Order: sequence, then C-alpha cells, then structure tokens
Amino acid sequence: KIRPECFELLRVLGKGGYGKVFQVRKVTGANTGKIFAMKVLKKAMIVRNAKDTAHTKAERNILEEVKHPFIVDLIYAFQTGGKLYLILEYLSGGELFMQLEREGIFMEDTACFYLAEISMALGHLHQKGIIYRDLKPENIMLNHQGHVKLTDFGLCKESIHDGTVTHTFCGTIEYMAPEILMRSGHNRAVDWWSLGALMYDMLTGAPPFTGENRKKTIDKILKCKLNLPPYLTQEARDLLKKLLKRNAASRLGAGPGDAGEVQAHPFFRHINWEELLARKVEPPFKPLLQS
Ligand SMILES: CCc1cncnc1N1CCN(Cc2nc3cc(C(F)(F)F)ccc3[nH]2)CC1
Ligand SMILES: [Zn+2]
Repeated sequence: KIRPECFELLRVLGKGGYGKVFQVRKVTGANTGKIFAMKVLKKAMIVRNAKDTAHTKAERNILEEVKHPFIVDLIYAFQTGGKLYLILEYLSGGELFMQLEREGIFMEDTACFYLAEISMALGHLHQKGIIYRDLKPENIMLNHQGHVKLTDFGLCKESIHDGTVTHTFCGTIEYMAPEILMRSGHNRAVDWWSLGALMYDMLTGAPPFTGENRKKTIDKILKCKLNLPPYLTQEARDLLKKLLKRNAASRLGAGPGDAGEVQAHPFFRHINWEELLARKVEPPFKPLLQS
C-alpha cells in the first residue's frame, strides 16, 4: 500500500503547467532511505481534457510495459482525489543537454556512444509500437554512471502552450521531422530523423535547421536543404545525409530493419552492441566526477 505519506519531498526537479517533478526519499518499507523521482500531476486540469486524459494513461501503460537499460524505470504509481503520482528511478546524471552546453561540440566518438545507446532504446520502443518523436537533448537524461535514459513519455512539460489541440509546438521544434510539423501523418521514421538532428547538434553545436523566428524555422525544416560540415568524417556525413531526408520512407531505419539497419552503418563500426547494452562501455563523461 503505497501512499503520498510514504515519501519525503527533497527538492523540485521540474515544474510545468500540468504538475511537478520532485526528488523524493522513501521513508517506509524495505526501500527506506531510497531516493526516487516523483512526478505529481494535477488531476483537475487533466480530467477536463479528453486527450490529456488519454495521453496520461498512455504514459503509464508505456512505462509499465517497457523494460530496457536506456529507458527510465517506473517503480510505483498511485493516486489521490487531486493528484496522480508516478514514482520513477532517480537519475542523478542530469540532461544530455547539460553535457552539450558544457562541451560546445562533441568529438565524434563521444557522439557515437550516446547515439548508439539511444538507437537501442529506439529499437526497443519501436518493437513495442511506441514512437518517441522528439530527441532534443533536454529529453535525454544520464544515469549516475553516465549512460543514456530516455524519459519523455508523458504530458507536455511546458508552462505555456501553443494552440489547444496538440502539444507539438510548445517546446522547440528544431529536432522534429517535417511530417510531424505538417501533421500529415507519420510513423517510427520520425525518430530516425530526430536522431539525425540530435547528431547534427552534437557534432556542429546547433540543430540543422534554425531560423530567427518559428515560421522561418519551420520553412527551413520543410525545405530540408542540409548543410554538411566539411570537417566531419565521411562516416558521420554519410549517416547524417541518410537520416535527415524529407522523404520519410527513404531514411535509414525507416524500412523493416529499423534500428538494426541504423546500427549497421559504418559510423557505428567500433560498437560492440553486446557490451553497450550490458553497459560495460565506459561513458565519455562521468556525472559523479563533474565539478
Ligand atoms: C521523471 C524522470 C527523472 C528522473 N530523475 C531525475 N529527473 C527526472 N526528470 C526528467 C524530466 N524532467 C523534465 C520535466 N518533465 C516534467 C513534467 C511535468 C508535468 F508534471 F508533466 F507537467 C512537469 C515538469 C517537468 N520537467 C525533470 C527531471
Ligand atoms: Zn503544451
């Protein structure tokens, strides 16, 4: 019988229109002393909106059935009259965004590591019928060792929203596929575009299609006129060209091979997928050692 009173609030990890994420300590039971992350959703707001309700149930179901080392673990879920609670593993490594902002640009073997781990998470979600959509660096966390964790499966985390039918334009749209922005229907190919955009950001310091305003940023994304940096290896350039294509069906990973098709690319040739999945490959950055 898990109740709100079983946890002590330590601090706020995030705050949005739909609720808050806390670092908490369990103070009862066999996990006494153990640290978790706790998402607390405001029920009253969600219940009114039918698609907000659906999407909230969806996140629960998703994390309940997913189990993979590169995806965040859900431990408990419970409810009161006013609140919905998700108890997830606490990830002390911070957002991948922080590493990139620290470093400016990643070396290629640094990028390769993260992108490889992410590709295995995506392959797992794709086998389960799940589409991540947005691989902006703030949507990816690191655990205590420095390994990747995908975390963004729930409601829009933003404090103000764009429109009142979708939550597509509320955050940055710089890592999203053209077909998502056009709302013309899409599938898992959307994730491989986004991996390409993340990769481009890692290796050049900014996402591939940016404008001074949103309307121009959107136009740039739909146009999809890619600028490949000359200083990147031929392997990195070949992979970026195959991910960032306007024709979704023709992206690497779009076909039946999915992740295995991307994982076979020469850019990832030094990866042992057995060791990586087992988390035996040393990460490029150790959050524990970070001053
Ligand atoms: C929950 C997994 C996690 C594990 N360990 C440490 N940090 C974590 N999170 C990862 C997610 N992150 C971004 C974030 N998501 C949010 C969702 C909401 C919502 F309530 F949905 F409105 C509000 C603020 C939010 N901020 C905060 C820290
Ligand atoms: Zn929103």
